[PDB]
Amino acid sequence: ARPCIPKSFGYSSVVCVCNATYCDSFDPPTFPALGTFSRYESTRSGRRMELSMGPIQANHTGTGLLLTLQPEQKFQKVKGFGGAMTDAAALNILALSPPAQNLLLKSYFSEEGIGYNIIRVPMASCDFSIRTYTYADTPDDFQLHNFSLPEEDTKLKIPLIHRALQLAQRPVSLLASPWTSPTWLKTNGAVNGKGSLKGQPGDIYHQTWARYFVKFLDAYAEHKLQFWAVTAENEPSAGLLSGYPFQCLGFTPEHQRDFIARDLGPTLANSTHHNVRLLMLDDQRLLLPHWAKVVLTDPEAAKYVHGIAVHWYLDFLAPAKATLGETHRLFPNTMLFASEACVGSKFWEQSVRLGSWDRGMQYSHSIITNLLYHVVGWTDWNLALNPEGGPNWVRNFVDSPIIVDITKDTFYKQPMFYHLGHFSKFIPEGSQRVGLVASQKNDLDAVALMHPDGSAVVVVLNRSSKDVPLTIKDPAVGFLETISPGYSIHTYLWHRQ
Amino acid sequence: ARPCIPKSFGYSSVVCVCNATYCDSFDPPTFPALGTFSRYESTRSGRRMELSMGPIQANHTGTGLLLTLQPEQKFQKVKGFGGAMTDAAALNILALSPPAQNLLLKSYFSEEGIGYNIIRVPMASCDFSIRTYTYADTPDDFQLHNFSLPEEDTKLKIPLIHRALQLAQRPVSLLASPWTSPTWLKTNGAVNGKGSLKGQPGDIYHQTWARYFVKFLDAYAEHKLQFWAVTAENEPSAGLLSGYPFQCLGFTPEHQRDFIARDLGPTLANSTHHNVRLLMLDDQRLLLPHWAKVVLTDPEAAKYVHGIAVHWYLDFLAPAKATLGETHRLFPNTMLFASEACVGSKFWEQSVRLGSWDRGMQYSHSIITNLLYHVVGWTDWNLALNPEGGPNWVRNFVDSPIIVDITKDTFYKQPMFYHLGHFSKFIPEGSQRVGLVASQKNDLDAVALMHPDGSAVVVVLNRSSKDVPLTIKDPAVGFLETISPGYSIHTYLWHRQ
Amino acid sequence: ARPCIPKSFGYSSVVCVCNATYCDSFDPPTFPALGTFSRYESTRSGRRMELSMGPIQANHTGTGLLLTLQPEQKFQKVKGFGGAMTDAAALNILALSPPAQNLLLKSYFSEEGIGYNIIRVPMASCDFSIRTYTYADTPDDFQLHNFSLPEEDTKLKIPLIHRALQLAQRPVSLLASPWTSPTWLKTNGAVNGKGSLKGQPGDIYHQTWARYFVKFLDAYAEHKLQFWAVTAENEPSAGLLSGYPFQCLGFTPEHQRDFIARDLGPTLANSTHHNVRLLMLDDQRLLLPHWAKVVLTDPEAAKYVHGIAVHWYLDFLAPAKATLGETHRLFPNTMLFASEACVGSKFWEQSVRLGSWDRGMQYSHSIITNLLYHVVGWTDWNLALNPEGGPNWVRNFVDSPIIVDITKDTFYKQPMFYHLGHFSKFIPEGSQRVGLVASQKNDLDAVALMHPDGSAVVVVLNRSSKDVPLTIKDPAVGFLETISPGYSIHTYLWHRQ
Amino acid sequence: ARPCIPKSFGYSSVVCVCNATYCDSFDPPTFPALGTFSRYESTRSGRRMELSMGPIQANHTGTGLLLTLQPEQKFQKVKGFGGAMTDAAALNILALSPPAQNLLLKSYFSEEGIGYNIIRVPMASCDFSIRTYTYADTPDDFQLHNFSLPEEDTKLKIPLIHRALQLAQRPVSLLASPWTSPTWLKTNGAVNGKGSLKGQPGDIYHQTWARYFVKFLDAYAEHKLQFWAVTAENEPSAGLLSGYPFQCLGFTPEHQRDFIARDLGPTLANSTHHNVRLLMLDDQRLLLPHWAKVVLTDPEAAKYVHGIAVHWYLDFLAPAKATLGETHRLFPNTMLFASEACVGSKFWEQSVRLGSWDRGMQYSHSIITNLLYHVVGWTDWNLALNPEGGPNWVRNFVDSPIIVDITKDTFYKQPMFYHLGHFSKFIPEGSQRVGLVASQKNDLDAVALMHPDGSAVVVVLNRSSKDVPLTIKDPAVGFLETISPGYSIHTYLWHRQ
Ligand SMILES: *[C@@H]1O[C@H](CO)[C@@H](O)[C@H](O)[C@H]1NC(C)=O
Ligand SMILES: *[C@@H]1O[C@H](CO)[C@@H](O)[C@H](O)[C@H]1NC(C)=O
Ligand SMILES: *[C@@H]1O[C@H](CO)[C@@H](O)[C@H](O)[C@H]1NC(C)=O
Ligand SMILES: *[C@@H]1O[C@H](CO)[C@@H](O)[C@H](O)[C@H]1NC(C)=O
Repeated sequence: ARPCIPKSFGYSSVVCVCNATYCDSFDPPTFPALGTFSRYESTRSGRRMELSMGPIQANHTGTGLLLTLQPEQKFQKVKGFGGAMTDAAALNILALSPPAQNLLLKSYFSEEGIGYNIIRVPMASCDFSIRTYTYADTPDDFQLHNFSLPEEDTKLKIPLIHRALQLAQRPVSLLASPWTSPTWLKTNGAVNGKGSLKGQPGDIYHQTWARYFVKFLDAYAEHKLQFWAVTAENEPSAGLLSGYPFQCLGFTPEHQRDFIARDLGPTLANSTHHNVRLLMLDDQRLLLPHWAKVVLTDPEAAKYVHGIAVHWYLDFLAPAKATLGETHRLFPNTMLFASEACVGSKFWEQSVRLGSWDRGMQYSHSIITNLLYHVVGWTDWNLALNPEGGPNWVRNFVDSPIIVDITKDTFYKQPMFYHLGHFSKFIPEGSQRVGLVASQKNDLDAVALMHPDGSAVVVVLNRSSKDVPLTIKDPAVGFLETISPGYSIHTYLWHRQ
Repeated sequence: ARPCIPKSFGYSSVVCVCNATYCDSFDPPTFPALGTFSRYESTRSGRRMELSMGPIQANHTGTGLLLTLQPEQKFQKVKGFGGAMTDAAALNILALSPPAQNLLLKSYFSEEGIGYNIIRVPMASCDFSIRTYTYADTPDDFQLHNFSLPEEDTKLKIPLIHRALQLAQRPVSLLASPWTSPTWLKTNGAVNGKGSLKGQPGDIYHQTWARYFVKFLDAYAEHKLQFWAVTAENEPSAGLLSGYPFQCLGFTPEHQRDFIARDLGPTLANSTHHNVRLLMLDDQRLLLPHWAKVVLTDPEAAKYVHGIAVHWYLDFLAPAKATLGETHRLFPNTMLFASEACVGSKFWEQSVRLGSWDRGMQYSHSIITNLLYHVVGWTDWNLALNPEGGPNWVRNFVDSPIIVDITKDTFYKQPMFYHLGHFSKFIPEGSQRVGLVASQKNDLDAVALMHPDGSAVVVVLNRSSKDVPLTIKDPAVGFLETISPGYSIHTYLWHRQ
Repeated sequence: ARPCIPKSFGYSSVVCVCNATYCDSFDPPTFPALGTFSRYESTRSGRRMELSMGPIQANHTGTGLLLTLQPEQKFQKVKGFGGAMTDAAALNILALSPPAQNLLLKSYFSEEGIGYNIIRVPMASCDFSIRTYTYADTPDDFQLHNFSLPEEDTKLKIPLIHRALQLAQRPVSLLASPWTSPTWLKTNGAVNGKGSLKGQPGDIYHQTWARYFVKFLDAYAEHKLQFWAVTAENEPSAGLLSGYPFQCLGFTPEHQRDFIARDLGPTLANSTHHNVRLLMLDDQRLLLPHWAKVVLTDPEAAKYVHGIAVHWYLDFLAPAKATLGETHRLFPNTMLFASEACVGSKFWEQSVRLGSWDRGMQYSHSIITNLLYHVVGWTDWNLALNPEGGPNWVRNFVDSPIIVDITKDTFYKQPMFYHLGHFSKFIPEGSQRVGLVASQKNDLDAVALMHPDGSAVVVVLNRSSKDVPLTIKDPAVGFLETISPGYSIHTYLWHRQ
Repeated sequence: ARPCIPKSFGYSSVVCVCNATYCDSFDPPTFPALGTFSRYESTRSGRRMELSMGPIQANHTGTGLLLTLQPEQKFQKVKGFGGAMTDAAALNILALSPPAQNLLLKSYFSEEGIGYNIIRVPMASCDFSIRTYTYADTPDDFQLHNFSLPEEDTKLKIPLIHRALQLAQRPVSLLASPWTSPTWLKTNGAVNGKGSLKGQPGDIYHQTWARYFVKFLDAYAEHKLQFWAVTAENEPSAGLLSGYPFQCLGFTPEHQRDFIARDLGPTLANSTHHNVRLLMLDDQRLLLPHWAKVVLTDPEAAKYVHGIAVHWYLDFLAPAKATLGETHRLFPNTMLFASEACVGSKFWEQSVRLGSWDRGMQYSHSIITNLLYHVVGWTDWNLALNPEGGPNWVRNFVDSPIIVDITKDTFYKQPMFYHLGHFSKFIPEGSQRVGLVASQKNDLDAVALMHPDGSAVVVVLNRSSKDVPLTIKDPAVGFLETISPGYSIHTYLWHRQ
């Protein structure tokens, strides 16, 4: 285990500086002895997932805030946590020297880092690309004779993905999403702008597009990568907007329904890759519950949909009950999954603010809200970006948890990285969210889950300046007496056994 | 043989549209009897290298500007003209269907095109690459047992160079230039930023860097490609600026001097590639004559140096006479060559302006000035780019004479292409610049050369809006009465006996 | 009446050009007998509030969509429509020659224009100012003896307001809103950023801030201007955001509640301006119903609150029903008013797009939705801006219905101007929204209101490209057969007896 | 004194943090006792104009670097040092609270700060404005009846200038420069773009423009401000450029000559402001000596020109002797003055790099070069900018020595501020540059001057990483034994008395 090397860039908190020979890391995980609890703490003042242990006590008196575990109120099971291997992310990582590359990948994927188990993979180019390309740019190639993976896949994304999986203990799940089809499949004949697939679901354009998903999976399988899921389209609402500046493909919910029922569903089902799941929407949660109803109340589309993917832009405000809550109500057996999140918009400030505690707080707050409304996973955007928040061919720069400084052969772990890690490190696939009731109103954000083995995990975030004394009660074991300092985040772990 | 198909994109002139089945081209060269001239004319208004013929007459009917050929005043011999096969150019060309690829290469390299006879080849990655790599990225490999060419060379660059040479009637000269060394030879262990070679001339690193040149030449020789020349480093002055964003290797003039004297010269001489020439500088002309004095005043460096390579980018900072003229005067036996003949984009303009007559004029004006100041040859930068000026892993700043639309299997030949061809097509290797005396002050840019066979060539560029009546006198033949239209460029050719 | 003189700037529609001697305008309003209707029509194709008349007859010949007036279903009464006299608007208007100023003011405020009857007036500086100032910048002046109006008020805003009121036949209501207090009343001692009032409700700082409102009203009353209403703070939620770039003053909903209960309410009540109304929130609708619940469920605050002001900017984040509808349901006797009825340029678009039909449609669509969810009035943002969307001391981000070119003594009336006028001109204060039942699902946006005198008004917006045949039934008069052209807005008016 | 409060933003050095109650400052200046020298030192490691004193010794032996004062080799006399009161500068300063504004203005203008005695004042708007305006925007107002100063002058620039002069003990010289004329005086009718004055020198457009200079001066005199000098036009070469993005007015050198001879010269001479001097050029030194020859070899223009104003963009490197030295040689009696300098540019790093030691070094290196080539004064660009390098209406952001953070009511003094102050504080108006010979080639930049009272000043900049032991010999007094630490700058002062 090595501790953070802090560096300030003049914002509210510090980054942790890594290079070819040094990066902060954890010792291997160990469970806390029965009758005791583990606490990991990060603070704006500079603590970074610092470990301590305390006793679980038999008794508690006093009128302080009490959060009581409700182990018999069981909600969703967790799919996992990760981020996106974009062209930008892969280019920045591979521009580091090999030992630094490995310390970066370890940070995210190893048990000695934060245990990511999801990687989102763009199907060809997006805004976080240095050029526009699809896998089938030969005009009118309906048989997809000229489908192929460029160097961006074979030389950047794919070798990094293999390395990530080799470092991970846990099985990693790959999720793919397209931004645009070939331009010759599109009404507007351009990668961006307003335009959808030509023709009507059922037809040659829609069939070719569905077979393009299959060719993609085939090509990745040639390189020994298999996918857990695909989305129907990244942000289908974007292709409905005039002058949309980067790669998109428009679908109304009805077009999405009919494409899935007529084309994508049957095509994937008839392929060797029929086990790959399909997620719909892959867009802002403001489009729910409407989009889910349109798609999922058609049994011919419904039978092909495993889940509903949501995005959020963190610089904007919620509210989750009406969108996430209502969708779960209507379709409780169709998982909700957060497939993309990012910060920076935003407007008076930079795309990358090195050391922003506030941006970290946005991540963990969003993650708790999502977990409180049935969401089974949360996936960050770009795994790594440069200090400008790119590259991005359209200059649509945003922040990332890891910022690579190629000229210095170094990378900075932002507070966002640790805010993410407080969840990803401590909530394996299979974990189930359970009840946690506050004895009184409070300023804390908290969530409780139980590991597949039975043990408990609680994350508590304090976005206020005031320290908050608190007790967590688990009837199986007793009381954890603790304090949540202002501008901190804690994860608590204990056996119930 | 086939005329330009014009298209406007809102700029001052048109591009010529080419695709898989059509591109503008020339008939094989054919020139008239003594007393007749051939004129090729391009105009902002849309003419593109249009041919006409007329008389050279015994009597003088013009009363305006006279330009008199003076074949007895003889200056430099021409090496030739070309452009760079960057990874970006190769990626763009290879994104066309094979028939379109061939029309693109014929446009540049055939006699039915503009007859390039020089190709500059980066040694591994530069900014116009989609990733960072070198030929020996495995560290501590001081004998370079692990030196190898990646796909960029073996799949993209080499095959296209082979195809270029097959199309050219004239022999093509290859010129190589490295941007960065393996980062384990560098002070800063990065591809970019402030950093030079580790240690000092003569040491293990400097000898390893020199051996890399030979390794490069060996590798290319295995692919049946031989080099005319190499430069000592691309823009060595860039690797001295902190945070320099592109691949670089810094050298002060004294470090270049000693590396040449102690390592590169001896190593090259000791190889089977001892015939390959060595050019120094390869940087902005503002660094002259200083850089030339530092290096060429040292006999142990100068015996290994064939010429001085210059870049045009910052030409606006330093006038030709004080730089090019003065260097020639001090070292009249060391040739000057423009190795990156790509001039500076205005800060508020896009990288690519399809159909910009201004950018074309800037090329021809700068070729004329260079010819008037002793320069023997030109390599343009990227032979082709996409409509964004890419791909470039850092940022697009520059235009290119051919722009490829990889969604429409089409490419566009810019005014730059035709301004370049007004020289490259009509000035073969071994042509000699001769005197051309203006009878009075004027605003045209003009230059005269004599082909090896004794025939004359004169280029006349009118950067003004106003038509200029013109007479050209050959004392051996008579008077050519003509008009240089506003915003035009003409190339006149004639037999002298 | 003088017709629109159209000009295109490359966007989907035209602007109307006005200058010192010419501007489009309407005849005095004149309406026909029972059995006849009047129709004003604007189209993307270029029609601008063009008038025609036709029959309402006994026989129903349409077989398509039917919209039936239901005058017995009665909803909210309208306060009115207007825009904001920012420093920027006043600077822009005052840069015209006096005859041009007058045509611009008549365009907005006369019956020969679009009949605005509301002006919102910033209390001191906001982003649309050329400098930061407040009315009491001299520190520790707790009795506000140094409170004064600068030239922005006395030379720019106030004479323009006087001229507006003199031009209007309808009584004009003034609404004031502050952005920041004097920085010495603030926790952070700055005009912007994260900061609130010092101390706690009831103290000297809070009392001084309340007194500032009264001092403002006194000052304006000295210039013979009286206010209809004030808002408690412009965008209180902005001043809780670290680094917020514009003038701001943060209030959580409880702090607003308590400031109103403890200070603002009692101070206004104790003054000679006790009749001026107080509106809460003045912020995004995503903050409702919560904000309304916090403030309005406290009788000590709620007794002082006349209505709830909303901004449209972030409307896309939260549907009308859940915010406006639910707030109405919970607090049906507290009026909803849109105090900054403005959006909100897509992140990749210019602040000003001269002739954008889309931006016009957004205004009319959002007026219609507001009217359908109980909203009683609208103030647009800046009355006029320059072509850069300025002046703004931070950053230009929004368009305006009138754009002034200060170099040509001209102003341009945008499609937004006409989409506003289709409501403002034909819905006087006291008009009541009534039912209008669609016979079948359709894509038009429509709303019916009844004038105080009992005559009918119906606005129909067609946001689609397709013509929609339409009948409108008035049970008292008969059937109006019409067509709503694609990309059109119509206002229909008729007598009902 | 109060010492610097250092803050790092991650760059090579620290900024000094000032706010309403604290700013670093000097004690009143005092003369070093005879037989002693004063030294002020700034270093990248963090020293900021730190004062020490040592002995002047009677001899010296050991052959390290010796700099010998040559007090009888006398060159130019110094006019002064200062910077630009742009709209951007003034809006930033006035957005700080009043006590912080005074500390900022003391930093620059007081003897307890760095002693600026020049302020450059734009005549109306430039790129560092938040809107475009001129003083006479009424079309075809040839009598300039509607000439007036807007708030940018009467409320921001003019009050700050008054306060600057009150703080200064040295007399301050004001310098005015226009960027554009009224658009109706211009061939292109727009504030930016390619365009010059309509008509021909002598005519009404040229006479009105000359009279505009006099009306500007009259209006400033109404406010009790007088000018030392005006320039003929900011950057005349910029208006010759198609698409130039911001305010400009093109003049060829011939046009400038003829405008001065026919219009500006006689008009100023005939006014009450005839004592105001006129500087020509006000543009990049690359335009010299050609522009000087064109203007100054015409006695009808020459009689009106007091000096030549030059600009530099410090991220570029022209040579100086060819430009400055040659112009001095041709026109030794026409002073050379540097009227604007700025850094960044450097696309790949930001406009503002808080704490950049490299950018400070660019300033001091430029000032020494200028002083070594006859230049009598050096004037920075914007006195203060925000952290983005604005406001700038065209987003042409750049760095500034003082960076205002309005949200924190604080300002940061950059290394540039100190590098400038090593000259401005210690080289009063009247100081004459004298000889200083190095005993051996070295990497130091050094310059020697004598104060009006006879005392000596020497600045030494070390841009290398290596400490350099150094002796300075003054025959009147002896030897100063010192060291120039790597990445330092020192000013040495001593009486010779
Ligand atoms: C990498 O970081 C470690 C720990 O801070 C440091 O001691 C070491 O020198 C660094 N290596 C570099 C900068 O090459
Ligand atoms: C290629 O260009 C030629 C000449 O314009 C044209 O006739 C042909 O249709 C083009 N090919 C395609 C597929 O557009
Ligand atoms: C004002 O506009 C009217 C209507 O287009 C036009 O006839 C008149 O010439 C305009 N005035 C000027 C000075 O352009
Ligand atoms: C101003 O600066 C000094 C830092 O040296 C500090 O002691 C003081 O608290 C600061 N004041 C404010 C208001 O931040």
